[PDB]
Amino acid sequence: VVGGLGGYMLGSAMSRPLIHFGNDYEDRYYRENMYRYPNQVYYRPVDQYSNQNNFVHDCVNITVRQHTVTTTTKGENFTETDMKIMERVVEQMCVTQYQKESEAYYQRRAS
Repeated sequence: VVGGLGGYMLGSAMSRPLIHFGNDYEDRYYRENMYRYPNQVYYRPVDQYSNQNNFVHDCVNITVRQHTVTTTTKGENFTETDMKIMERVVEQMCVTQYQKESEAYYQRRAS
């Protein structure tokens, strides 16, 4: 069911990053469910031009599409809290591999 995301790179394991969900509702809501998180994340390979403030849609959107479109077919439309927490949490995991694997290319590399 690919052809247009078909080429997105993905991380090798990274899950349940656990944010400061300093809420009642938008905290417990995810906390009771939090086991079902995706194994990994998608990203485009890092090659110059470090951005997050705009290169968040072009790395989180895709990674959230690949989780919501698999649920929407099941008779769901990801209500705004489920979606908020998704783009919010898929942000800090999809940034973490940007902000931890780039310096690795410069100084580590091949792991």
